Amino acid sequence: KPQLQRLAADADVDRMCRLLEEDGAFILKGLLPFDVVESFNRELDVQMAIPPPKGERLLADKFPPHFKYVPNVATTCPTFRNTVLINPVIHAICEAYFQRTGDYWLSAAFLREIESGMPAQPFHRDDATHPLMHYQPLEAPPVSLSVIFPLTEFTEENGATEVILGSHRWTEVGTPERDQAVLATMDPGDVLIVRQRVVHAGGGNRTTAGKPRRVVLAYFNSVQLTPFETYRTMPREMVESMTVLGQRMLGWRTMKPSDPNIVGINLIDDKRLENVLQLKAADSPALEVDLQGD
Amino acid sequence: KPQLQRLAADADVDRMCRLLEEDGAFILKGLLPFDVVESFNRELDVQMAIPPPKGERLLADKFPPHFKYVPNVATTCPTFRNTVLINPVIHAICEAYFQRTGDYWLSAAFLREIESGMPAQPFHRDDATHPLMHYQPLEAPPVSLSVIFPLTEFTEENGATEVILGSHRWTEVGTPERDQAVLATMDPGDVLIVRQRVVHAGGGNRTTAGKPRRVVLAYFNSVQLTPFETYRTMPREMVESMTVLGQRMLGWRTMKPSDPNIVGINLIDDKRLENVLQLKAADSP
Ligand SMILES: O=C(O)CCC(=O)C(=O)O
Ligand SMILES: [Cl-]
Ligand SMILES: [Co+2]
Ligand SMILES: [Co+2]
Ligand SMILES: [Fe+2]
Repeated sequence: KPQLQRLAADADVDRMCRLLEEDGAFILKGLLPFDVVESFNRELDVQMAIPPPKGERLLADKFPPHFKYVPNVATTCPTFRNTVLINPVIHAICEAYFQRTGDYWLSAAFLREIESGMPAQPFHRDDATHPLMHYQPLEAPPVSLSVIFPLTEFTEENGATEVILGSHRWTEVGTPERDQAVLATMDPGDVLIVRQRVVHAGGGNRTTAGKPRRVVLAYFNSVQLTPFETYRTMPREMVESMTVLGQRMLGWRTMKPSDPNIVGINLIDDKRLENVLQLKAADSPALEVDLQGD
Repeated sequence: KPQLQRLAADADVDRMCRLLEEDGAFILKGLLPFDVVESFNRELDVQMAIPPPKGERLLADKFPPHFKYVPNVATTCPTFRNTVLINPVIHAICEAYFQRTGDYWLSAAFLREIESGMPAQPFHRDDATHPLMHYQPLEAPPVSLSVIFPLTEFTEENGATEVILGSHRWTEVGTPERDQAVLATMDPGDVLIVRQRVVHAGGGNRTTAGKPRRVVLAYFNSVQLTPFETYRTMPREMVESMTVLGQRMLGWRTMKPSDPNIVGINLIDDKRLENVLQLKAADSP
């Protein structure tokens, strides 16, 4: 079977965009160096070690207590917020992918851990958080991109993501056979990029030695789509320590859907949100050198 | 020609919903009493009295200077924020209309004032703010509702909204004639309700001398769609003074698109936004 293509970080962006259109998915090999990955895993370990709260938890309360989940990792994991989330290759791909849609931002990024002995997910499309996506025709400009970070090894045995190449062109998911899919076997620091409507499934984890498979799932959506996670409660000091791009990803700035929206979105007082908030950013001084950068 | 149906404010919501699916629009007679209209007009006069600003204006700068415009009137006009925005008839309609898509909220509510001698808009559908709406099939759950508040009288001369009934079923706008439309002639306190995909046009204002025509346009959208105006800079005191319904409309609470979304949207820390913020509300201890 034709396999997922693995591309280095300096690969051609037009090529990556065409892989998304033809295959529906590809892998960035070794995008994140091992020390970034392990610093991220460490930050994630701290979050998972927090004791269970007494209050309501919207997703977690629907699952048994062994459910392993860290929501909105950008607020508790500085490595994701300051390094992974603003990676320039990821954003080069997003800008090409979202060219017909306009601006994009982060809808969600969260950890899942899949224990030994777990079965494989059913094949599905990622059209449930924003159900209107189910009715978008294939020809419409895409409004969502799934970006998948393996934080342990993904192998055939521990449940590497199953992707059915070309399936974004299918009318319905139906009930595909597992052998129609190819495996996104990867090393931590690789990244899997999956186009909207592509049929896929988590592979579960069929190892028996008790080693979980860890994954962070990020959804970059058209700014027309409401973020699943709202980063509005971040403290100002944390927000201002981010770059402009990171503030844009986390909903703190006015954004621009494609024409025929000629104005923008996420604004107030007919002004940009960042101006009403007088928001500073870490790389403002580099983006405005001679004071005439408009 | 069939005209826009005028309904008493206490008409049956099943009748309103049927008019939206057959005609695509209808008028509510005297929904807002005179004191509400007058209170609202007072508050909008204070905003109109603000001098032209010294900086960028994202919307207004795209248009000629005879553009009169007050953005996000919920943050400056208490009568809209705590009375009009939470009108139980509007919301009865919204709940019925959005039943297939789930929760809705306020994408924008703003004032426009149309001067004498202004030409009509071309016929259009309101699918420009969220361009993805252009590609949704007719049969898909609607994600947007237009709610139009005349704040002066709407007459044939001063540019009452032109609405083409049943045109939500057209595959495209085409090149329709003005006589295919009917006029939303109204008195202050009435409300015009327009379904997604309905071809319509602002009438401009072809009076020759007279007070400008004044209208507040409110867009209620599925909570799946990012609000055009963000109300997140409202003071905590102002937010907590509102009802739960008001806070939900202005984006301060976790909301719920229809299944298969089984968790919600606009949340954080796997908790409701209002619980993370410890938000009080007027009608909620
Ligand atoms: O990565 C996996 O194992 C499943 C990923 C997935 O289902 C998704 O990104 O929607
Ligand atoms: Cl703060
Ligand atoms: Co999925
Ligand atoms: Co319009
Ligand atoms: Fe004619």
